[PDB]
Amino acid sequence: NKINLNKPIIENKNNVDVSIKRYNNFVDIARLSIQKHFEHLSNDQKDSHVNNMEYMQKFVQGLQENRNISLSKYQENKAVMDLKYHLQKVYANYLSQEE
Ligand SMILES: CCCCCCCCCCCCCCCCCCCC(=O)O[C@H](COC(=O)CCCCCCCCCCCCCC)COP(=O)(O)OCCN
Repeated sequence: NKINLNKPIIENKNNVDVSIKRYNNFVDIARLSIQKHFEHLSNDQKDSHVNNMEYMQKFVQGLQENRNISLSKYQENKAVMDLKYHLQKVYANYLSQEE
């Protein structure tokens, strides 16, 4: 139940959405999961990852396989955007910690 950042990114070819309830709950889980990964990163790493798109994609893709849920392409891109917003806030809190 861990994620491998060494797997390359694959095109999501599913165009059948999961329900909003499943999508939101998934995003909740993806949020905390990448938060824990990001918080364990070193200082210089969290600087290069906060806005790293490929990093969030690899996370959304891994999490889909592991949780055996298949988002649609559109849902996967929306989930990545969401993880971005979340990471920015995690990072904000970390920076003010450091202060
Ligand atoms: C496609 C685009 C989609 C984008 C969607 C946007 C949707 C908005 C996002 C949902 C809104 C929730 C946002 C909460 C703020 C997040 C920023 C804090 C994240 C964070 O790192 O806090 C960790 C704990 O989490 C926490 O529990 C702290 C959270 C702070 C909550 C802020 C208080 C607000 C009051 C709540 C009212 C409810 C509002 C009703 C909607 C602390 O880090 P750590 O504990 O892991 O460890 C390190 C400590 N040493």
